[PDB]
Amino acid sequence: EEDVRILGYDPLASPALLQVQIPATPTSLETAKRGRREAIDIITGKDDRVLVIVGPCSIHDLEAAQEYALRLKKLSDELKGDLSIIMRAYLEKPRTVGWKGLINDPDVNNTFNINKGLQSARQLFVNLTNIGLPIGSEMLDTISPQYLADLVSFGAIGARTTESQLHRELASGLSFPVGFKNGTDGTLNVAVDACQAAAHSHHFMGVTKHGVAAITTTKGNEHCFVILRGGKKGTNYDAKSVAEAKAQLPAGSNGLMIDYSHGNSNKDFRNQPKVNDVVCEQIANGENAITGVMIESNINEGNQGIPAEGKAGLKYGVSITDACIGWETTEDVLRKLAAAVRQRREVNK
Amino acid sequence: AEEDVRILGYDPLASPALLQVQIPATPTSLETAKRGRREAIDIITGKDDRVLVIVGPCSIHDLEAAQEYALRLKKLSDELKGDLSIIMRAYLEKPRVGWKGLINDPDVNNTFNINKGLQSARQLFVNLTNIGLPIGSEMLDTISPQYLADLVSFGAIGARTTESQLHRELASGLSFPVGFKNGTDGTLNVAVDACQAAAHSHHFMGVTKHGVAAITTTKGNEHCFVILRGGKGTNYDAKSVAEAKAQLPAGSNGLMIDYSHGNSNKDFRNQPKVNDVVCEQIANGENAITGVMIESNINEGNQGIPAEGKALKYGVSITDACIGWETTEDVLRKLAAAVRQRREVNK
Ligand SMILES: [Mn+2]
Repeated sequence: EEDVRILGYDPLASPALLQVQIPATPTSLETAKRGRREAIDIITGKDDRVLVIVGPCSIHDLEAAQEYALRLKKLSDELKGDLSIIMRAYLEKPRTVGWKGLINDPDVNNTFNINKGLQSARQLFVNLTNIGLPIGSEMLDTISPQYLADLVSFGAIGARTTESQLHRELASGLSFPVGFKNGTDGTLNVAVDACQAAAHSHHFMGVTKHGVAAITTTKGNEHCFVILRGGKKGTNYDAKSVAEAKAQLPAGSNGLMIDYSHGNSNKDFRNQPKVNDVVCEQIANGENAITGVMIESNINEGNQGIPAEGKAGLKYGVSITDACIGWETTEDVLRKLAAAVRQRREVNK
Repeated sequence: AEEDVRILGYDPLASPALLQVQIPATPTSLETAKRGRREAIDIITGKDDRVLVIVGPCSIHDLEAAQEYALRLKKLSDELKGDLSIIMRAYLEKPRVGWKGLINDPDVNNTFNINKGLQSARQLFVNLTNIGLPIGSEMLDTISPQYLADLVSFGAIGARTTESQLHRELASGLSFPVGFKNGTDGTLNVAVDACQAAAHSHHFMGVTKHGVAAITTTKGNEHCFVILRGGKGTNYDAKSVAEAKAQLPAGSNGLMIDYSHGNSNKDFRNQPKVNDVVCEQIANGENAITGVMIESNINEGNQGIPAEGKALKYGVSITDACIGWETTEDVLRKLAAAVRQRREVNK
């Protein structure tokens, strides 16, 4: 007696199969490799620029996500001297009611279609990296990465998974930098331990490119950093917290990342520009522990819901999960930030 | 196309179906597992006035010592079966800088041999359930359960994974009761939300009995309860259980109290104390307290692995500290009485 709570198994196209059906262009693969290099240099102290993971809370519209990417691309060219921008192309959010994500519900209609979900996911990632814009995503499980890893330049383990052994081992084998968010209870200890663990070699059970379960063995990831995203103990994007933080980072730690939205906003997306100001000062005055910022942005501000009128009737450019600043304001943030960096170069010059 | 740069390689892995044939479950084993699930379900849902007790080593690393313990616990289980419903602990590992647990380093010599690990794991579970003693284990990943689910009567999601979506969906499809431990920061909200989620139906990617990745769909598990194990302070006191019962939504199952970890704050000798403070609330008529987790062994304390390998002191855990057998015999006879006395207060 088992599976009594298992309604059934549906066939799942393997990674290898998907990687052929939706191939990565030479440009796409190049953009991904570049992003990883830049990201690595910045978090390890080799580059004085600031790593910026900015983009929608979650993509549900490949059309709108492509428009946004173009804009963000044209900008990244201009502020490339001070900011290395990776676009947020998260494929969901850890809901509890609400949507499931571009992979669980690609059609936004409670009609699960994982296979089509993975196709959209992969297609999307290819479309974005194809125009020369690196992308970052959240590492949900130990399988999804196999279908998209080749195109990702940055990966972030959510706040509710940083303590999870399973996600630490997963990070210890990813081919890019992985950011661990601090505990949902404001503490920074668990994220420091995640980075410690991901640095080691692990032996876990995963699936191959051919959809088969196998004993995986990782090398260890040394490009794991901490992301500050607030918590119960209050937001932590300020100098005082940044210092408490630096104080906890062990020997050989990488540069800290500060997520403007989420716990560092207190259910008010209009606080991101505020945080930017505070963080931009620390930077403008020689703070070199602050290496990257995480921004939840979009084409139009705010959030919304999934109307009774199916997907066909959803305000365009507007998130359907966490709320975010709109384009206009995003470019501001990125210009004061671009300055905070250009400045910083002197404080240390 | 840069990939697998941090992947040293993939080793072949015997599938669940394969393992289930190489190490078959006796008719007795399968019966013991089904019984335990029934009893556990009745107790946490309020249909039975007994107390569910998940007691046993912090983690098994010796199948021979684990078998001796099971015999003792079995006999005791017989004497106090009128009050307690005993489910032996069969954890393969502890919250990871030391031994990686039976599945990973089965030979206890820093070598990774997962296939032999799974064989020991499964063989063990069979040996235990084979003498009529139900077992409970921690649900590590979304694969290991496939190799052992058929023999497990109870499952617990650790404190470091209760917030993990992946483990909530996993629980929503297990064939037995799953206990969620409260956050490591003493809060009880995350565990209440885990239970909420596991109750729903989920669509995740898992592996079949044939080692293949497939889109799994769960029914939802309604036998998910909360376990109080302390945190940043403890929480087995009446003031804490009272604040807990608050947080549980209508129709929630009886809480479970862990006498160890955060509730024994840096010492195993703190379990007997926690048993009084819990036995009391039971005799005084507290009905939310449906079960307890006890970390015991054949001999007190823990230890480590010497310059020498698995020969280690006998009957002693090599991870978290345990109480001895005798202490365990008292602790359980005492918890038994508190159960009878609670039987009156309600009458
Ligand atoms: Mn978000």
